[PDB]
Amino acid sequence: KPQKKETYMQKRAVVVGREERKLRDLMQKLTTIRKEKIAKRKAKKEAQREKLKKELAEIEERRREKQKKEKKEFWEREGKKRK
RNA sequence: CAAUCGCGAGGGGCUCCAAGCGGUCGCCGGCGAGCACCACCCCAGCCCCGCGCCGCCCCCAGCGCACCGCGCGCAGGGGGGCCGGCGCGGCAUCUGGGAAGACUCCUAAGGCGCAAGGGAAUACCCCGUGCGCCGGGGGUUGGGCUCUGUGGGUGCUUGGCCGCUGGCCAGACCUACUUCAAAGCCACCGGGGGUACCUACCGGUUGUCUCGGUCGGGCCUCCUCUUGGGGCGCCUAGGCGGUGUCUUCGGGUCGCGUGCAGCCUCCCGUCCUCGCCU
RNA sequence: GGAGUAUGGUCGCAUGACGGAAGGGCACCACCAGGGGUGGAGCCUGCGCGCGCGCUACACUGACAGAGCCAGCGAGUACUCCCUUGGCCGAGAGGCCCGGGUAAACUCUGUCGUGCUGAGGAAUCCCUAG
RNA sequence: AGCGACAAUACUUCAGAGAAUCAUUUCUAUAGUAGUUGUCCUCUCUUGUGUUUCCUAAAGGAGCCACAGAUCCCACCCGGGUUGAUGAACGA
Repeated sequence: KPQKKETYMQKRAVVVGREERKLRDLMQKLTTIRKEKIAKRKAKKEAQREKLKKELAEIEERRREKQKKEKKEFWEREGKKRK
């Protein structure tokens, strides 16, 4: 729950001035630009990953057609030459 | 309360009425409290007294208005009546407030504080967890929690020990004596499966050499694990804490300009939302 | 080459039946006790002017006015009833501002006093503890 | 409709090579390869295992009476204390 009563440890603290205030503000603004930065970079690595697995799926379809044509022509060959 | 007595607003011609209000004698009336209406101090107020300002009224004291007049609009000198208010200073008392004595008052048998938790009339307030502080009650030359030890008890009471019909609790003696091995049965390994070697059992074979067989076992194999399960993590919608901008308004501020208009760096709060923390 | 499994064309074929008695059991399509409808008026969906069914209206249980006091289901960046006389900002299209059309109940306490301000024929139908 | 063919057209399915190591309480068939020893002294990291304990975090007490001991706490008193007790992050 949110606390509506300012406790003593909140009524006790040190109000901090301009130098450390601006060190806090600069440090926050850097951290937000880092978070949006890595959100972009991993969005684009995810997209390129999806293209990679897509075309790997198509090339394994063609590998399956090599399997079926090769085994079918085989059992033509020995399938005829056993009789 | 009971007997009694007085005055007299207010109204009407020394008299009349009355709202009211008091006194005296009895109270085999009842209630309440007794230093203290005091001590110490502070803040005011009533009154009386001091000294100086104003507020007002004075008298002399000059221009314009009527050169057929007073007085008037006003500039203000110096003193006066020193009249009252106000200001300041005491003021033996009286009045009120606060403080106040530790017998007193100290809100009650309970209260207070700090820190957390929950709810709001969201400035205030309210309710009952952890730490403390006092109090009431009770209270025999100390008390209390906790832990540990020993003895008895938690089933009806007949001795300690031995080579026990006897002996010993200080022990003693130590090694004999012998005619005749044995009756059988039974005897817990998880399931399926393999069988070369060992073993078991069955049937043998020659002369103690081998062979064949069998719901046993040794040995081997694959199940007797991988769960309608639990724990600990990861991930994450989100919440909270710390915290930072953005909008909006109100203040505050360094400074510039013309110190108008404004510009203008910085600070605080509100509104508003978004954000970030190994 | 085999095996299937499909797909689409081509061809041939023509021991019974019916009752009666008496005895059991059950029923708001029965008796019994009651309660509720619908059917009088109006609006109406439906079904075939008619039959209904839902809803509205009609008083003692009134009307007015205060005070008090109670629910449970309900959460998709979702939800607004109209259509406008005007005016703003509008070169133009729109957005604006101003006018027109968490309960009922219940409790308790006080003011008026039946005052077109009248509860529905025959019938047939339903209903037995939250 | 229903069977039979009677051919076509699709789909699906019907092999597995090479090399090495492992294993027979020596030797998996290979001589093309560590590894025939009861070493001495320390330190560090690390897998398990027993017991005891605490937490996650509760639960249940083989229970009674007597006597005794101990740590701790409170009370009293003593000692040092506003000529400074206690708390409390150091520049010479």
